[PDB]
Amino acid sequence: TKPFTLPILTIGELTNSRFPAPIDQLYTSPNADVVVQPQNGRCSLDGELQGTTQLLTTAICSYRGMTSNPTRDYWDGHLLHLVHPNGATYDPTEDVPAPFGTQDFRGILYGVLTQNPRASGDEAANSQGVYISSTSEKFTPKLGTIGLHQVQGNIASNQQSKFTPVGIAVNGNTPFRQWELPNYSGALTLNTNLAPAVGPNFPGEQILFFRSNVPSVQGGQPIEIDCLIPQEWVSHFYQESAPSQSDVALVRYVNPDTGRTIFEAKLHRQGFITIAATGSNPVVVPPNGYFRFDSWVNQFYALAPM
Amino acid sequence: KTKPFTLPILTIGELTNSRFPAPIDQLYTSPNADVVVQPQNGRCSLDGELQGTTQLLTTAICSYRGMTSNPTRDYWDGHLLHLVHPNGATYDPTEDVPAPFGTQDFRGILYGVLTQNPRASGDEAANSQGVYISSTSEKFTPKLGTIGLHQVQGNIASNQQSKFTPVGIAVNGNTPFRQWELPNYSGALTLNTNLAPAVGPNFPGEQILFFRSNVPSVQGGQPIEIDCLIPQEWVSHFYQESAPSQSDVALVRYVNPDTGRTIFEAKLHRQGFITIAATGSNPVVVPPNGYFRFDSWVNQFYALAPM
Ligand SMILES: CC(=O)N[C@@H]1[C@@H](O[C@@H]2O[C@H](CO)[C@H](O)[C@H](O)[C@H]2O)[C@H](O[C@@H]2O[C@@H](C)[C@@H](O)[C@@H](O)[C@@H]2O)[C@@H](CO)O[C@@H]1O
Ligand SMILES: CC(=O)N[C@@H]1[C@@H](O[C@@H]2O[C@H](CO)[C@H](O)[C@H](O)[C@H]2O)[C@H](O[C@@H]2O[C@@H](C)[C@@H](O)[C@@H](O)[C@@H]2O)[C@@H](CO)O[C@H]1O
Repeated sequence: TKPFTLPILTIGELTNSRFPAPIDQLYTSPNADVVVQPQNGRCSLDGELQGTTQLLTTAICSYRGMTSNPTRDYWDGHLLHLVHPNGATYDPTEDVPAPFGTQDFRGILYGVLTQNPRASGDEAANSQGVYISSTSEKFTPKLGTIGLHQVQGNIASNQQSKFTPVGIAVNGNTPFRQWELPNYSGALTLNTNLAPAVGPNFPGEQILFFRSNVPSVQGGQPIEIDCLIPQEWVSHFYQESAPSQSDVALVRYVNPDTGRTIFEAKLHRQGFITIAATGSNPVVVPPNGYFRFDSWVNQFYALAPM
Repeated sequence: KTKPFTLPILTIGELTNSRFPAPIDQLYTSPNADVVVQPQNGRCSLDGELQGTTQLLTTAICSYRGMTSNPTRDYWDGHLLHLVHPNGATYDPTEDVPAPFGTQDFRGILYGVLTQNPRASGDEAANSQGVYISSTSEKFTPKLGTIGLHQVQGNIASNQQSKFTPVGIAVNGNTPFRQWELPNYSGALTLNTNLAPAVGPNFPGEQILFFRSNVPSVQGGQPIEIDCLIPQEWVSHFYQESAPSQSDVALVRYVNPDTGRTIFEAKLHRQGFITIAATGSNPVVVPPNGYFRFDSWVNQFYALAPM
C-alpha cells in the first residue's frame, strides 16, 4: 500500500493548526485536570479532517459573514451571521460542531473586522479592532451567529465582513482556557459532531504538543496555544491519504546533520503524538531537526523516556 | 528513481495567495502592458527552489518581526522596526536576498496590527496598534534591515520586540496600490538585489494566468486585488517534492476530476508561473471541483489552443 510519510519541515517551518502563528516550541504536560478535545488541527493519519478543521491557515480563527443591525447589548454591539471561511453558505444541520475554523477555546479572540470599502474615510476607516469572546452567550456559531465586541473603531451595520485574527485578550473575568470548548450553540445545549478527546493509553506517557506563543493584547501575560499536529501535517495527510497500517506510527525526531535520533514518539492514527515523559516541560529540539516516520507499531510499544 | 513532477490536488477554494495571506478567489488573466511582473513572494521553481523573499508559512507573508527603537519625531514613520526574519532568525543585509523573507513586494500601504510587550494597562486592545507600513516610504529599506511604522490606531512602544500581523491594504491621496511595482528595498538611490526574475509570455499570443485574491481594503474606495504566480500550497508542494524539471515547460491541464474532462491546457514554466493562449483582462471561470494536473514536459514552443 501507499507508504505513510511526514513532511520534511523543521520546527521553524511549521504553523499552529489552532491559531495562525508559527510553532515555536514542542511542549508536554499531564493536563490532569482537563479533557483535551480541540476541534481545529484535527486529522487522522490517513487524511480525514475532523472537528472544525479545514486546510487553510487563513481560515483558522477566521470568521466571515453579514453584520446585523446594532443590538442593545453593551458587549456584543453587533452580531455576525456566519458563512464558512471559503464563502460557502452555512447550514446548521451540517455534520460539524460549527463553521470550519471556528475558535475552539473559551476566551477572547482579538482581531480586525473589515467591511465595505470607505471612499471617504480617514486612516483605518474600514478596519475595526474587535473582540470575539467564546464565553459570550451570543457566541452561538453552531446556530450561525456570533457576537462582535468592538474595541477600536466602529462596526458598520448590515455589511459583508471579514474577521482576521490577531491575538488573544484576557480581561478581569475571561481567562484564556485553551482546553475548554465553547458552547457552540450556547449554554444548556450540547455540542455536536466533535472530534474525539485525546490522551495517552500506556503508562508513563503524555501528549506532546506543537506550541505557539501568540500575541497577548490585554491582560499582561504571555499566551500559549498547543495543537496536536501542525497545519502542514493536516495538509500533508489530506494530500497523501496513506492507509494507516496500525493504531500507532513510531516516529523519530531526527537531526538530519548527524542522522541521530533526538527522541522517539508515538504518532497515533487519530492524529496526535505521545511520548514517554512526566511533568509539564518544553521538549528541546535542534532547529534543523524534524519528525521522520519509522514504522507501524502498536499501542504497547515502550518508548525510551526523555 | 526519477521523482515525477506533480501538482497538489487542491481546488480553487482550497488554495492560498502566496503574496498576501488570503484565500484564492479567482483565476485571472491580463496582458499587463506597461508593467514588469516581478513579484518576490510566491516565487518557487518547479524543482523546489524558493526564490526572492519567498518562504514556507502563510503566516509570514507580509509579516514583520523585530525591535522598535526610539521615536523618530518624523510625521509619518513615528517608529522604525529593526527586522529579523519572520521565523526569528537574525537578519544580515549581506544575505543573498532582496530583503527579509515575507517582506511585502508591491508599492502601497500595508495595514495590520503591531503587537509588542504585553502591557500592564487594563485597557482593551492595549498591546495592539493599528499600523501602516508604506513600501513607498523613504524609511522602507528592509534590505538594510529597517522599515518605517506609521501608527493609525494606538501608540507604538519604543525599544520593544514586536510582531506585525497583516490585515489589508490602505490607499491614501498619494499612495495608490501598485501590485506590480517593486519597493526599492534599499531606497531609491540603490538597485534591488537577488530578485526572482521578471516573468512573462515568451511569445505574443500568450498571457500569464494568475491566482487572484480580493483582499481587505481598509482605506480607500475600491476593492483590492492581488495576483500571485502560484499559490502558497504549490510553493510548499514543490519544496517538499523537489522533482527535477525535465524541460522548460510543464504542460498542465485544468481538469474536472468528476468527469475526466479537460477545461483548458496551460504552460507551467520551470520558473514557477503559468501562461495560457489568451487576449485581454478577464477572470477565467473554472469548475469548483477542478484543479491543475501535470500532463507532460514540453518545450517553449508548445502552441496552446487560443481562448
Ligand atoms: C468587561 C466585563 O467584565 N464585562 C462583564 C460581563 O462579562 C463579559 O461578558 C461578555 C458577554 O456579554 C463576554 O462573555 C466577556 O468575555 C465577558 O468579559 C458580564 O457578563 C456576564 O458574564 C459573562 C461571562 C457572560 O456569561 C455574560 O452572559 C454575563 O452576562 C457582566 C455581568 O456579570 O458584567 C460585565 O458587563
Ligand atoms: C499623508 C500624506 O499624504 N503625507 C505626505 C507624504 O506622503 C506619504 O509619505 C510617507 C512616507 O513619509 C509614505 O510614503 C506614504 O505612503 C505617503 O502617503 C509625502 O511624502 C512624499 O511622498 C511619498 C509618496 C513618498 O514618496 C515619500 O518618500 C515622499 O517624501 C510628503 C512630501 O510631499 O508630504 C506629506 O503630506
